Amino acid sequence: MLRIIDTETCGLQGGIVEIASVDVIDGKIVNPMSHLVRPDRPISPQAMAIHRITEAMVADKPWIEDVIPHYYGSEWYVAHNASFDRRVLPEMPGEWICTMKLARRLWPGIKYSNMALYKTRKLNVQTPPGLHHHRALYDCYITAALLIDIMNTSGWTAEQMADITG
Amino acid sequence: MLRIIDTETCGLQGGIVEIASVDVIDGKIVNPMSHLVRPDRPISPQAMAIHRITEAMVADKPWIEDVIPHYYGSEWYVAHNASFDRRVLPEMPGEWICTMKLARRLWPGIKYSNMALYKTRKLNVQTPPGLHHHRALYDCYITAALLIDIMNTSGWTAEQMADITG
DNA sequence: GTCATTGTGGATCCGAG
DNA sequence: CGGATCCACAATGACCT
Ligand code: NA
Ligand code: NA
Ligand code: NA
Ligand code: NA
Repeated sequence: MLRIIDTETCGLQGGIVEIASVDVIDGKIVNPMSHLVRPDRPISPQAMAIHRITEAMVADKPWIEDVIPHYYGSEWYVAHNASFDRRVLPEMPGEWICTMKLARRLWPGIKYSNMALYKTRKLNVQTPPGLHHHRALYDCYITAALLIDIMNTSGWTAEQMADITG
Repeated sequence: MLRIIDTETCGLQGGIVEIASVDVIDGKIVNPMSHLVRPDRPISPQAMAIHRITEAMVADKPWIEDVIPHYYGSEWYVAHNASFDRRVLPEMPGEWICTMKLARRLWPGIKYSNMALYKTRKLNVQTPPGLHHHRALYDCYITAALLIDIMNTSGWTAEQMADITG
């Protein structure tokens, strides 16, 4: 089981306004989870233009510390550019896999943003209702679909993928 | 017809103690020739350990200029590291070909001494008894074998081989 | 001195919100 | 920011006796 994680933030230095995950088990996506989160700092307008989470949407929400333990319980955490989520999140109990590194290694010279990959790989995942690109749970479904594609294409195991991730 | 030339010397600066040649015609080695030569300087102990030619062996022999015209009569002069032989010999009336440059171009990262190439390429020619490796005529057979093998592998013409050489 | 191989500083572009 | 990826180069060595 691989747990795909995504985090929307106040900006590139961090502060968490949303987190979400799905699990990939036997080529299927299951066990969706998301929380809006009260950040440790103001949301920047540049970040707010991307994820469209306003201060009022998160004003009364739990802190990241309060919410992060619900995401414990996996050996493998997967993120698109996992470097980023690993930095901005509290320490996680597992090992990280980066689908960005994987994509670049599997298709040399491919464009390697999350949505560019999804578009070029012609993926089709059923996304959850009432969300959009750059809402955490939505992007989890994109990245999970990407990870499933990577695994079928390559035949890489969780271990090989962690090794490639470095 | 290509003429393989080898020289034994007093050391890396020159001084000629032996010269030898064979011709390669239609993939056959013919017309062996060799002269012991009186050098224009002392034979270094380092050189003597390689070729085993002594002062007493060369004391009454002709100078290199006396002997060198016997090796006229070819359009092509082949040597392994031809730069060396060209530097230490008087001027020759043809174009030079280096089997060492050719081998490195053909088989990069291979060890590229005369006898390493001969071994790695699994070559076998009739060699002349009475001599040993590092006598001039002996090493001529080794180099001629290498040349023939370079020619079959590569399909390069004499002119092309001379162009690669410089 | 040539040349395949090894190494490096630097410039540049990239992902993540 | 934390990385890749080229790129313009220098250094290494073998090679020849
Ligand atoms: Na993300
Ligand atoms: Na996202
Ligand atoms: Na020689
Ligand atoms: Na020799």
